[PDB]
Amino acid sequence: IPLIGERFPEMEVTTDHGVIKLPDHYVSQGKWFVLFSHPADFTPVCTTEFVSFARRYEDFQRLGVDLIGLSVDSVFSHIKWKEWIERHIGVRIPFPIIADPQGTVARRLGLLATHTVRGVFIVDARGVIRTMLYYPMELGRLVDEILRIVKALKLGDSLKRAVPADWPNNEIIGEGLIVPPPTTEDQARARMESGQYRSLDWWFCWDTPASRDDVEEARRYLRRAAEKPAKLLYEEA
Amino acid sequence: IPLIGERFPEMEVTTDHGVIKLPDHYVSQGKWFVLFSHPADFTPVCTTEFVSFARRYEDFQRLGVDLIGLSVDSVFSHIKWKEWIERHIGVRIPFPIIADPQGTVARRLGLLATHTVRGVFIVDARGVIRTMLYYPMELGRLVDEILRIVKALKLGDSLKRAVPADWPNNEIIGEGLIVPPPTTEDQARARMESGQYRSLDWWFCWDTPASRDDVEEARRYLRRAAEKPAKLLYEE
Amino acid sequence: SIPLIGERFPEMEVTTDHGVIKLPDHYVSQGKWFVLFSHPADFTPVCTTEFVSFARRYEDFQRLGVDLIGLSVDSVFSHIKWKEWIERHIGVRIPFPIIADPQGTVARRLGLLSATHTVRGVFIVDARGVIRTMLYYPMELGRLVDEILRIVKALKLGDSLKRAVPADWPNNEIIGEGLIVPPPTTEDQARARMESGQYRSLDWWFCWDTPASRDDVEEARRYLRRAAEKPAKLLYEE
Amino acid sequence: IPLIGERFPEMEVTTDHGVIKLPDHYVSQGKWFVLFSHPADFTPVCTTEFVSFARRYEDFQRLGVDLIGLSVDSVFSHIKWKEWIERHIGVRIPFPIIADPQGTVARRLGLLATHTVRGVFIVDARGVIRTMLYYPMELGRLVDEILRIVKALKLGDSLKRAVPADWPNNEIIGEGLIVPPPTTEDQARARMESGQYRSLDWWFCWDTPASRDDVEEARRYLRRAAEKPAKLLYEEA
Amino acid sequence: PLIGERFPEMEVTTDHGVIKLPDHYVSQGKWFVLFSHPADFTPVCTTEFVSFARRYEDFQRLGVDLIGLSVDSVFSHIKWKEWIERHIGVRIPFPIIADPQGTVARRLGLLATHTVRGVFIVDARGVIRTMLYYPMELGRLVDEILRIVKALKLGDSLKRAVPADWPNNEIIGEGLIVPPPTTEDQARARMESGQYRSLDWWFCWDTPASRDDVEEARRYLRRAAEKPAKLLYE
Amino acid sequence: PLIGERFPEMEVTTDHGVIKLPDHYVSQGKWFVLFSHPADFTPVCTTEFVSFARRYEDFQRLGVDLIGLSVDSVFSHIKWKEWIERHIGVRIPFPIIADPQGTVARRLGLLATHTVRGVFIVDARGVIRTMLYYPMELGRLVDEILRIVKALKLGDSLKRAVPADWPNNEIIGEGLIVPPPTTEDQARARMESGQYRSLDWWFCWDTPASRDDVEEARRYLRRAAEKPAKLLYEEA
Amino acid sequence: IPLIGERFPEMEVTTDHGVIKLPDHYVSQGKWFVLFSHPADFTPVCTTEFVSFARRYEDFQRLGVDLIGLSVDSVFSHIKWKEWIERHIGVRIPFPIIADPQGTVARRLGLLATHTVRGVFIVDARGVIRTMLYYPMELGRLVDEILRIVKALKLGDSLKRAVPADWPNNEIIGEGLIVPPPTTEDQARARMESGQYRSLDWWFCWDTPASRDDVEEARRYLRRAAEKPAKLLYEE
Amino acid sequence: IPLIGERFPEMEVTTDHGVIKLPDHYVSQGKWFVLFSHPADFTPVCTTEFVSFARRYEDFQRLGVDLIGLSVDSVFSHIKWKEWIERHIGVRIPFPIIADPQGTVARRLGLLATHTVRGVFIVDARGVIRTMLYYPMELGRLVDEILRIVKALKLGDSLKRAVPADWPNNEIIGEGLIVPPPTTEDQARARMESGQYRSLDWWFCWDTPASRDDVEEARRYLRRAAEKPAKLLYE
Repeated sequence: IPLIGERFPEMEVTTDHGVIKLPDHYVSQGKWFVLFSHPADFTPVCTTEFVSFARRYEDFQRLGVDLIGLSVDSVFSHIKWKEWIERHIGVRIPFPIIADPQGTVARRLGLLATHTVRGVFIVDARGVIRTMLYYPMELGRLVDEILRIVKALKLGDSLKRAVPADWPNNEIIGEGLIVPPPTTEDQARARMESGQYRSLDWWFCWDTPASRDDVEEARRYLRRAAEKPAKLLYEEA
Repeated sequence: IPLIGERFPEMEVTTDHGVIKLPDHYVSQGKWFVLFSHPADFTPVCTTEFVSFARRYEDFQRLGVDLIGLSVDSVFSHIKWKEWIERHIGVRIPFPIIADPQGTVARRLGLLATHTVRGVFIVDARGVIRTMLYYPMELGRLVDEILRIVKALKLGDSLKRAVPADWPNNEIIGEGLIVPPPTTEDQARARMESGQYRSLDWWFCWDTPASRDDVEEARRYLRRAAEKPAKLLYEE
Repeated sequence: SIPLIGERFPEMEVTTDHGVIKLPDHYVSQGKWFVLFSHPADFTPVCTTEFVSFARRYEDFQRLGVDLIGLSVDSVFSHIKWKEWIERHIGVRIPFPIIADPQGTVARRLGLLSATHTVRGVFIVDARGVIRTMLYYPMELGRLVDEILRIVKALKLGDSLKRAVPADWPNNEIIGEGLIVPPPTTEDQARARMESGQYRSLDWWFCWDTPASRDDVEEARRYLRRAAEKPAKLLYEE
Repeated sequence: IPLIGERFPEMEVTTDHGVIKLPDHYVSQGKWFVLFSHPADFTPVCTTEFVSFARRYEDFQRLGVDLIGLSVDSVFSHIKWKEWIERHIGVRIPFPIIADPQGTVARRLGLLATHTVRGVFIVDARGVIRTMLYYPMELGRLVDEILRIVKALKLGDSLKRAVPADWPNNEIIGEGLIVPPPTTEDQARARMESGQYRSLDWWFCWDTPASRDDVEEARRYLRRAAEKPAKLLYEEA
Repeated sequence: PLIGERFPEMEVTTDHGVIKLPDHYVSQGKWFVLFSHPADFTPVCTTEFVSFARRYEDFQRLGVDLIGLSVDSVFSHIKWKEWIERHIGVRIPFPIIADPQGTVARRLGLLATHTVRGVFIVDARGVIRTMLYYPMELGRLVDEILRIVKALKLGDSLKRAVPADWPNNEIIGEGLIVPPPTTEDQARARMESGQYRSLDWWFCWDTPASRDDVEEARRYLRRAAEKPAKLLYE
Repeated sequence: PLIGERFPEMEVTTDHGVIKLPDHYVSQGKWFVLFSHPADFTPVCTTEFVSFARRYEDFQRLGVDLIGLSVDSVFSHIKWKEWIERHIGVRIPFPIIADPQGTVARRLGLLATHTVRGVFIVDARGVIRTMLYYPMELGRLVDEILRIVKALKLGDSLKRAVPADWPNNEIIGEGLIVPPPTTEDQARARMESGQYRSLDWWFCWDTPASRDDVEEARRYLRRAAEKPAKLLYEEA
Repeated sequence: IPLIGERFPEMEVTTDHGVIKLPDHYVSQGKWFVLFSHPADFTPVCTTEFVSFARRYEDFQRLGVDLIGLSVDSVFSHIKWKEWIERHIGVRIPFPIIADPQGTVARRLGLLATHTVRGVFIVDARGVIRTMLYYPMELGRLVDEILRIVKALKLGDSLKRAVPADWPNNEIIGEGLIVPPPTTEDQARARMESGQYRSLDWWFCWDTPASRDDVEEARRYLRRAAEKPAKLLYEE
Repeated sequence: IPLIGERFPEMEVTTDHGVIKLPDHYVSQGKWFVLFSHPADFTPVCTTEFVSFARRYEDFQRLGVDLIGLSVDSVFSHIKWKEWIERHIGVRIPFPIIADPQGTVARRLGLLATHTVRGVFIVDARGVIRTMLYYPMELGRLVDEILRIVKALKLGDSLKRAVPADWPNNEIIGEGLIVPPPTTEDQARARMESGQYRSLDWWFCWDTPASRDDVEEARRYLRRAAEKPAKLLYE
């Protein structure tokens, strides 16, 4: 229920790494964070998602994005779940998980049976909610799309650009990035008279200010999403 | 604000194709629908998303999914915006757009300046909200993921399975699909004794019930999302 | 719940296709009157004809110290496209701002609003920010913009001459271009006005004189003459 | 306060012609009516308006439009006021005036002080409010424009047309009348392919269905509004 | 507003100008009689206006001002007075409150407008001393209003209550009543003093009013009872 | 309660017994004058009782009953009347409402009890026709109450309004006023008829009251103006 | 409604002796008072009670107790009723009576037709209500018992003793007075070990601290109550 | 707080004789009842009152009146207190006592520390409260006056008479009883013209309708109140 563009609600949460204040803990560090929610511990979809996030941990870290889970179970159950994953899948889960018995945090976030406790909130270093994704409990997230979202948002912010559908493979403008549109007649006229940008109309101007490395990084996330793993973690268990 | 698993709010809406009742109009046809929202007409990120949906229109059709937009502007503005897209980009937008001046519909869906009018609701043929995505106005959606979502939910429904992260490329079980977990000790016991499924624990059993066609179809959506276009519409 | 004549125009910040402004302050600060005229939606035919009429009369409104501001329940982007269309297809540039009111927040504050058909009020506002006249022509009926010019002309003339203005002025059937002395409100004032012999009168409460200049009177008549005359060359043909 | 498109509020009112129910009294007769309001009796702007309306009574009658005044004073004051007008101006006022002391009717109509009791309501034969005009106490109405309004609305209703600004002298389409715009894509396309109307775009189509007589009549109201009267009634007095 | 209560503070518009009640009169040391009417150009009200106007000097003599109230505009009020002066030959000298909307009548608890008929007699402290409510179909007896104010003033200055029908009371004539004792000791001390004529300790009286005051009050009644020599309509 | 309103329905206890107002009088075709008093054994009220008693036959002749109200008990009421008969020599023939608690005074808007002084003149339909509020320090003019009831009955019977100071009005004398026209057509028809003496269409009158009824009203006023030959205190 | 041990409600009241504040008028004099209530003036049971109180006035005076009546009728009625009593029974009523028209005081005291206006309130010199008696309108009080109550309460107060049933003629302990019982175990033990009192148990200790004068005065009230009068006041 | 003339509040109560409904339990027997209240058990003034009532119990019975106590303590305590009284004073307490822990019943009767729980309610066989006495915890009741009250109320009801102050020893009319006064002028006049009654005024008429036995019984209560017991129960 908190909307995109609103500050992440101020709250003290208990995690299996300790007690922290959101969004402050991350804002303090100049870090974005992705909070992802789960109905219960020892559940199979959420376990696959934990492992996906863990395998992408360095990619998130390189981008300056921390990860934090939320599940409606106790801190003790959380730690045992993480032990199970390291033992059986052989993947250590590096990020904290919020213990939310009573569902207090889930309720504060508008996510609450606990089946609906599934929201993902992507929060910037100013503490502002930038994107929210609600995949249901029967459907695993596509974690590489979360990396593409954070990368694209960060480029947008730093370049003062909006990002087209399917970027950096947009069908109209490709890796192009959109100039936020003029909001007055004089501004629109001036933009057109400048001949500064490629343009379809005064409200649809664009350029290509992203570096080749930034474009290639975002593309790599999508390529990874489309690629079948050569070896499956079930196999070497 | 209407949550996953709740019925889509009953409402009569005016579109540039006419007046329709939601979710009834689609439910009565046995169709899913994807409703996608926009702050205003003649805006660039939204235009790019209209074009992406339009180009994938046949793929949604193939799955029995209809598409409907929502923008906080009049039906006259909606028709003009679509004419512009067809004339200047050369892509006809085939789907209806809800005319929501006053923001009544946006407000009813909890989406509401109109910057927050951005939700996507994926609604099944029983009229139930199954997934919702809220990409902000400055960030275009990844329309191929929306196809993967519908394809995976339909398969899950059909096969009585949950779908793992990143399916059909999951790093643990690949294209495997998860058996919904036991909720009693006896049920957990009997499942482990049956030897019916590959398993990591009693709560993590899986199998491979999806056809090659269905798996390759879902992976194709992702492959397309990852491919650099051979030619750009702005050039053409 | 509409604001009435004599009430101050409700305070509000609004987004126009010329930028964000505060009403009535933006105009009060400039010593200008404004005419705010409302529309159910962009790309609509009656409204387009009214925009073009206002635009044609822009110099006339300016000469009276009156600014023009439209209001339509659509976005700023839609507004700019609509104005582009009018300039391209009718060959008339629309010079005035139009408030972008998606959500209908402004229309609602003005008491003009489920469908937006009722979003049609005209508010004539003086340089103190006070609503002086309101006209509510429906969606299916275009305004007579020359009458809006007559209204503002007459109101300013009455303000400055301390006079009321008769029906059909400057062509009133009783007193012609005469203007009415605001009536006495006491017996002593009524008797003194009658004893002074200073005004043409029909009773103590109906006294009048002719203080308007020949040029002010002719300007008012000119508006009505223009309203009555068949256009020389239509814009659709030329 | 009651908006365009709404039914004129049901009310019993006392006039100097007797007690009547609105809008029923007129709806029953298949007549439109113009209700026009006044702060007080024996007031000079209102007296000029009564005389203007009376001089145009035959024009309103020909159109099937009745006239009814409203003023915040008693029925006795109303009758004495009309006597004064007939005697001193030499014009009999033929229409009823609602006696509204206490301002009960003016309040019901959102007009109410008393300076603000100045609303004009133009109401059709179905009892629906079609136009409202609010000229202040210090500014006389243009009665010929009220005639143009009723003529234009009746034509629009009968020809199923919208009426452009300044009709029948619109600067774009002259005496042309507007086809109500298409509200769907298919309707807009069908209209364009049909070649049935003159048009500048799918949403701006027009034709010339008005009779020469009807156009000439509306023009006649405007010509009269514009013309300097040949003789003043103050002189005739 | 009941007897003994201050007259509600209000600013009112009259055909003489805007004034504050009761202050306008209080500040002059004047009593006032406020009299209410449903509408202008009505016949019973017209006869009342003429009766008050003809008695104007008598109210002046007593330091009482007059003020009308009618549910009609100031313009109608002025026309109505003009008509009376022209057709009856009597000038109406007192102000009339213009009460369109009936705001003033409502304030006084008087409010169709048929009920707008209250008379309020207000003393120089601004206190409501008497109220009369004759209906629209029945003209007041204006000489009785004079008797009321004269009697109230005499009662005030002499510290006396006034018997029924004074100065022609059937028990004590022009006698005035001593306000009764409220304690046993006071009642005993009064009976022992022998100061007053009395029928019981609670009914003592004397004759403190001057001949002029008595004859003035009786004159009002004599005038009420007298058939007019000439009629104004003639 | 305002003039023109029905007298409030109530059961009251009087020193003649319990009765329902206004029904007790309505059912007899009687008007009634209810006159109120702060307390028993009070001198102004005693003078008014005697005045009313002396005029009892005049009221009875008009078909008008009398009823007092005082904030004291029925026992006190009977003792007060005994004192009046013994010491003034005048028997009080009318009932007095016993109103301890002041319940009736309160219902009538009359309430220390100094303010309990209202006179209500009520017609045979149970409607309040006139109200007079003389304060406790000022005795009423009872002959004016007779004039009021006589004039109201005449007006009712003759369908006429009554001018100020009737039957000695200074404009029209014993003339009675025709209720004025309320439409233009009616005012015109009235003036065209030439049926009435007239100053204007809204001021028409005639002389339909009998010599007897005019003489009766004039004698009430002559009596008011006349000094009694002998005073009851002198008697005594 | 105000309970024993609670302060007598603060109020200004009008009596036939003047306006006073209660309980302050008596408190400020160091006087107890007995306030006795009546439905109305000129009533027979209340008259018999006024006479009984007036006959015992000196006995109340001896104890420093003032008397004050209350009746729902005006001061004027009260003075007339008192005059009637002195004239017809030959007994002057020396005490004030509160005039309570409209029953304000009676309602404030929780007493309030007016038949229930019958409370007796015995109030001490600190303005505290010490006893309340509610004999109905149809039953006269036993005034000598009221004397016994005040005497016994004052004795109890001055001797720090409770007073047994029927004192000074109690069937267990006669003119004995009761020691307030112990409220702790140690205090109860200490009392038994001291052997200071006659006792039946630790909670029932008594002694004889009243003087012969106090005892015989209390018994005299009862003897008076039981004695047939030698002469009836009716007979002269 | 329930007023004279009002029905005794309907309630179920637990007594040391069992659970009963008031006032129905007594109404159903055609009985008046006297309910008398106490702050606590094992209290000296209340003990003295219980004993006085017990000694007078047959006098109450003969008037068709029953007795019921109320004390803020449990039934067990009630039974123990009554045992103590029989053992140490030698008087059996025959009447029920209401166990009112929590003070629900006292609170319903507007009597409620529990010092204020001292009300006496005299209730007739219609269940109507006829008299209420509020002697404080430090002052025992005069129980013979309670008998006089019931005797006089029953005579009044039966004879249609009001009872003067101090009856049957009233100083104006002695054992006379008062005719309820006229409430109209005509009735007052009729009564005086009849010459039927001894009279001081129309509102003060009386006669002597009570039997010798009833008068002597009432005077016996007052004489017993006045008389010092020849032997004390402490002795």
